[PDB]
Amino acid sequence: MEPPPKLVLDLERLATVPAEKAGPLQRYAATIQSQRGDYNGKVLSIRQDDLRTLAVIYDQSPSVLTEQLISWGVLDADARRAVASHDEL
Repeated sequence: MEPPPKLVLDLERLATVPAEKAGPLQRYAATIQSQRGDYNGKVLSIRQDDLRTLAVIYDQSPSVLTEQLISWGVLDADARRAVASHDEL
């Protein structure tokens, strides 16, 4: 039983990302944090399955959505090994 990585999104990195795509997420994160209490500030950690929620919000395919966060540097590509349940088939 190995601990699967959580998706840690850097909120400050996200603040440096243009509002076109960052805005909705900056709002999402702020709302989650404020209602939880917040002791994260810089980094928000969500679930792999919880990431699919964001795909709906921006109306993006999960695959492309995952690559977005990685591309912006808000998430690491190291997380991809958790998204993939099994390599190949």
